[PDB]
Amino acid sequence: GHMTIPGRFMTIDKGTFGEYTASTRWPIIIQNAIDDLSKHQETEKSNGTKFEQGEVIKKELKEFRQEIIDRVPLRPFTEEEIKIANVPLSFNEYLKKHPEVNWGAVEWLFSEVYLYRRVNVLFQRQCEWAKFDIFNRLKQSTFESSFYGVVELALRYENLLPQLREMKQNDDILKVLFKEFIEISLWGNATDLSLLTNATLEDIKSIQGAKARAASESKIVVNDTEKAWEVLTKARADANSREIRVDFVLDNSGFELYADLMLAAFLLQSGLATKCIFHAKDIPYMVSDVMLKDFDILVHDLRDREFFPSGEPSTKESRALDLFAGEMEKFVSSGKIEFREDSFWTTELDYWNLDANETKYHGSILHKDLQKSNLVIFKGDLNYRKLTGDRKWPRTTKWETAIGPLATNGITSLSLRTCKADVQVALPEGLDAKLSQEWEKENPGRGSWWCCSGKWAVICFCSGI
Ligand SMILES: [Mg+2]
Repeated sequence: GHMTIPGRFMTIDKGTFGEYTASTRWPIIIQNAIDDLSKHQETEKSNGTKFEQGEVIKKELKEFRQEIIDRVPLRPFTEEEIKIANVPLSFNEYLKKHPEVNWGAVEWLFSEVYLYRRVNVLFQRQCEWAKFDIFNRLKQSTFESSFYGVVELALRYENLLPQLREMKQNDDILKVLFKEFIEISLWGNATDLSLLTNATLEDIKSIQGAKARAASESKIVVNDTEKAWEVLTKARADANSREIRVDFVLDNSGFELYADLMLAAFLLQSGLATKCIFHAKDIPYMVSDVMLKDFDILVHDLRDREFFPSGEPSTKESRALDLFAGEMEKFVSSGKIEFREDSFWTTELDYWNLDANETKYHGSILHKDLQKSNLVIFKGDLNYRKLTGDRKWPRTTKWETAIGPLATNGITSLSLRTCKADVQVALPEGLDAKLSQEWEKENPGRGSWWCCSGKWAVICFCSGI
């Protein structure tokens, strides 16, 4: 909040995608939760404590949706709620500093995080529902529909595995693979089959492979992939220190999580990493965002021949899915892959609080540990919003400026972000004008929303020094 620090995007900022999100998408998400709760009830006993508790949650969700529609003031969490649902104290502190804010004129970042907190308090109050994930039906459904791409990537892992081992025993072929797995991780479900369909080293190196990468990369308007490459290849070559730690601050479950696992597996098998740590959400959050249990659901899905019908176990497809699931379990057992959750990730705090200054809500604890990482990969749009504080930076703002203390407090970071929100920085001169003018043609009055569409992406690096 300094003189030259821009304000955060607000639900009241006229013509922004945040304004549209709050007035239009949020009541849909809550209504979807009511409907999914109804769908779940179909599959169980129609009376008793669990049933009644769920009817009450549905009523409360209905009223909550209407509160957002009526643009009422955001109420604090009661002491009872804080204790039963383990609500961080940060929310009530925020509301004291922002008295009487209402859904119609409130910071987009805080209110969105608050939304999922209010939803979770309803579930945590109800003992038969305290661990239920109201977004899980959707998470599973979306992943189920990714069958084709899932099998293609599993086949690729299995194919590459001997060559990755030889690489580890020693390449610009390794560089091509690095770009592929980074970009597949970046695009998540949106990954075009053109990238995935090349499942052998030969196909990846081929003209077809090159064209697929060039198509992906033409949409990545800031691309610091080479800087991260630099970091991991130098650490691998460094014979003084052996540990190479890579962290993943995660976004969505399912295919995006699968691709992050695939990137981790690739780094581990090639020697570009020796330990990968995954950071997940501790409550159902932003609809699809990974929780610890979503990893185990993914591994179970991979082996589930009703879920992913890869045919008899003997098929190549079934063998490849089973191999990857087994590799995951193996890496978790040996500690090459480790999953963690933390309440910090589901507070309203932006990542300028990933700093020694943040002594109340774990920011300083996480920061001290992340300093030890060779590379912290932040996935997705929400993490990017928290890196940049979700502020109205000019769209050419230097990346180091937008991330505040993260430019200088010893965390080496890489943001992989599909652009799905108004905030956008580090663009070349003139690019925002160019993309806006093209976008404006089919989206009148909304030219600036090119970076809200998910069609463009950025890959942004900072050494933290
Ligand atoms: Mg997400």
